Amino acid sequence: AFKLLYKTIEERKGSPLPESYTNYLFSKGEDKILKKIGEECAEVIIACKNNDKEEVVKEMVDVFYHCFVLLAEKNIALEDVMREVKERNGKL
Amino acid sequence: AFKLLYKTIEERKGSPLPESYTNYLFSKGEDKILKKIGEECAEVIIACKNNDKEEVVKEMVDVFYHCFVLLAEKNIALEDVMREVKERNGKL
Amino acid sequence: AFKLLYKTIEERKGSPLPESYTNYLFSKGEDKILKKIGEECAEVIIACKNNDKEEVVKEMVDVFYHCFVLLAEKNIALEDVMREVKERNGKL
Amino acid sequence: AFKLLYKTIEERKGSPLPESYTNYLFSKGEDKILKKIGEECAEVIIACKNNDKEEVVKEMVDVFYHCFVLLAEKNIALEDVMREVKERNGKL
Repeated sequence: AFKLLYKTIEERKGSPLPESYTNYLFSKGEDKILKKIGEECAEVIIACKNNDKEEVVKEMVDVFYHCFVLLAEKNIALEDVMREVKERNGKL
Repeated sequence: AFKLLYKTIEERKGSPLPESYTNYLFSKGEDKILKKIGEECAEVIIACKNNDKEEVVKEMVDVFYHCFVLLAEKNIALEDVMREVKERNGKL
Repeated sequence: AFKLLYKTIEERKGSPLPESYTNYLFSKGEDKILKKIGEECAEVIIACKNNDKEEVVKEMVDVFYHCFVLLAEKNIALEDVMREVKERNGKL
Repeated sequence: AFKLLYKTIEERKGSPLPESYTNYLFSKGEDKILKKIGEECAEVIIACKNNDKEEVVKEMVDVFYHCFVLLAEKNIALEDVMREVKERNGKL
């Protein structure tokens, strides 16, 4: 599912649809995506303190979506992230 | 891999090892985890602006790890997150 | 000047003008202001890494403005902050 | 008081005392300070949601202190910030 989301974001980078939010992000670039990540992270904290589980899930996925858009924008392969996740898993 | 990481974090919540970082987080609770997420998010922004890909990957995975620890702490099932990811995928 | 800014924000809390941004913040409440602070903090980081001094100043003042709005909203006296600043000054 | 804090931080940049936290920040540089600002910002959010006024004040001043350290580090004059605060005041 995470791989599916990443692939979809990658497909938008090659076949741009100005109407789409992902393309809007790619056009505005790195700084726009980073601002979104910071904003979304604050939203996760606020949602968590409000004990709103549905909102925590929406905002956390929002953070993940923007992180993936950022990866694609900086040309960082998803597998590099997955390797790190596996390495981190082993440590634990 | 993401599921593997989550399961491992869940296993630590039931079988505590005070020596482990994950248990340290569960003992300090919600507020400690949230602070980590905010700090890590800032580190992702800084790393991205420094154009340090390796660091972006480490910090992003760091953000994901703490988000998963937070899910376990708030008793939010991983599948709830995955459902949201799939729904988000469909929209795109 | 910081005191002037705070006083002005306080005056808006008592004499609401729906057209104003400050009143918009008070009406939406705590969670809206906090989201703004997180977003603005991310903008400060981004601006600083871009080496854009003018932007750093605008965003930093933005952070300060929202922190003062937050103080007024939570009914925290400015002098309490100033006492802390002075105490911090002495430590240094 | 804010000017006093800034002046004190400036004095530390010229007469370094490795034992001091301010000099520790200047030595580690921009990225360390920015990380602190992000972390502190999260702490302000968490403290505010906890309704802990004393903590909100400590963390907010912490954010201000690190912003001033950042100004000194980037060689941004305090009056530039004050000009912006006054301009912002007039707009209101």
